Amino acid sequence: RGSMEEIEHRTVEVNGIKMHVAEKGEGPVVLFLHGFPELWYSWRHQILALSSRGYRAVAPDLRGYGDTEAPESISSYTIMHLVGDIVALIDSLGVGQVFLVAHDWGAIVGWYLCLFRPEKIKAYVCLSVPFMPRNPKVRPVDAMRALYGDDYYICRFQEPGKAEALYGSNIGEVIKSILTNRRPGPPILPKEGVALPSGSLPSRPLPSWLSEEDVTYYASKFSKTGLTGGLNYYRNLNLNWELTAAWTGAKVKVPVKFITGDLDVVYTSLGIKDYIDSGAFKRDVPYLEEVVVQEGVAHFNNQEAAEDISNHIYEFIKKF
Amino acid sequence: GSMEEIEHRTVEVNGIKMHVAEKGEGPVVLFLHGFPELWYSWRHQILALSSRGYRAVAPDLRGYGDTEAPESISSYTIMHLVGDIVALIDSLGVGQVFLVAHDWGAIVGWYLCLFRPEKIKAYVCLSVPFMPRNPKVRPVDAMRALYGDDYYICRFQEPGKAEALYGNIGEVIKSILTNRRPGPPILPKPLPSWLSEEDVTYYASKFSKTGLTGGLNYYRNLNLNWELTAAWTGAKVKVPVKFITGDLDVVYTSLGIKDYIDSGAFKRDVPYLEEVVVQEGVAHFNNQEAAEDISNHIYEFIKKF
Repeated sequence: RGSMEEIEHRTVEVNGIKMHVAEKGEGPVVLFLHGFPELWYSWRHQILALSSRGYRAVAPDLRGYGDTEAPESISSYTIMHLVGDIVALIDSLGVGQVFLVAHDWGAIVGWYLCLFRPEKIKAYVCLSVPFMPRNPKVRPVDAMRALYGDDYYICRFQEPGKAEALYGSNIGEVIKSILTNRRPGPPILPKEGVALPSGSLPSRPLPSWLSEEDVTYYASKFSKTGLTGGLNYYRNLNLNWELTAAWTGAKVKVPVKFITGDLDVVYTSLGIKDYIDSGAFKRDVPYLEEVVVQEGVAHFNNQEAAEDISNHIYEFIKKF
Repeated sequence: GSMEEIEHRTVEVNGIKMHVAEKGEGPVVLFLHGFPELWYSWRHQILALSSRGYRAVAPDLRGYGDTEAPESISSYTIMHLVGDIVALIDSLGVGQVFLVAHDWGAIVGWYLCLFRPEKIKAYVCLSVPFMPRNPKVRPVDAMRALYGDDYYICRFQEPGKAEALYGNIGEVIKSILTNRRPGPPILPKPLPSWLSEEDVTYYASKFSKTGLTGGLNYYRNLNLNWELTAAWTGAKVKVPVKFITGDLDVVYTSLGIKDYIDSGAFKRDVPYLEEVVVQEGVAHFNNQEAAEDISNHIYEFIKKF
């Protein structure tokens, strides 16, 4: 395959914001949507690999991240804004459809993209976060609070400023510890006013899949932006719930290949594995192919199991 | 076949209590009224369609009549409104419905068709055609630029102001319902054959209870709706549609609308649009003013399905 230097970088105005797009290759578009707290850069291995197989790999920094515009208001980060961006981006590519690959928050954008404009998506490779049907009886954050308590990370992510302070008080080290984390189960912070267990321990050494140059690149971007843009996605969960009422009991009709590590925080959170194995996932996503569970892999599977992920993507999309 | 034979009930949909009026048995024909109307605006179609073997269902929309009116302006975005109607359809226990709508109800209807087309067999749309999202400019910003600050929708924006202005609510409704003036309704600052004082009194009784705030709140979300519906820029409606308008309708006579229809642009965005029906000498409230013809127009279309 190629080098990082052969990847093209550019800016496009989409849905009223300037978006950074990285891309390489010619052929059918494969569009990659990163998660939190990541960047287009999280897809580096897949960009090289898929372009080498005759596809046009496209990976933007999402709204609020990296070199993409970060609107000042929290309310500009609802699911409607996010999918709007990606729809505008797809239309800017001059193609009728794309193959879609996404991870974490990017996969949530990807699910609603598949619901809102399915004709734009030929097939979807979804990493980490499966479809989550809307629960009209309770708001999502409320439910998390009732199930995991006030210290569940997403609950603590809600108040403006706090999670930012909790982390940054060295963004390189903060990104590194987030990326190298392998603790399964729901992330439950200590009570407010108590130190994160992290700060008492030395920074853990890098795993094989993540280099210092990688950590340096991540840090260069987040040193400028901070985490606010990314955190604002979580801050719109309850509003998103109001805004998506029309998709209660909706089904995704795009073909999907779902892939997760078995140590993924998401997979090992209450309900998710049961949701998958009970057949509920398949009910909601009738053209879901056989689910892939990656032995001994944690949350950041596009990076940790980069080669296997590039392979799984190609083997799926070449079918269409 | 008698107003009193029409069933009334309350159903919990999308977190609000919704008053629902219905008659007949058979395939559902769901009716969505506009501003400043009620379930009552479909009275003649309800009787007519039930008399033809369909189950006619007509709610008061969010903010109207006997339906709950949430207090927060932000509870009236297009996402809430379609949310309500999707939940309503789900509560009926049938798979698909025939949809008929008018004015703001037609706008709800259009986005319903975009959001959940699988729930709509066919759509009979009155007065308001599909409007493709304009990414260059927000809708109220565009109205102010085109028509200035006294354009009615611009005046509706500031909370309380229109309410105070319209503050005898039945006379107010009477003047809106009988209006036939042409062109951009700009604000300052006898009854037609088809409308009776009886009808006026019903409307006046409900709006004396509710006020106009609920319905005006739909307009106060036009700009936010625009921000929230960017994912549907260039989207196409995949439901069969019959569009019907009176030729004196302010929408039909407004800038670019007749062109949108005649150029074939409407047909481009709604590829299964049938023959547009233009009713001569009919103004905005074509469901009431041409009750019989509208009823027959609905019957003849939905029987094809």
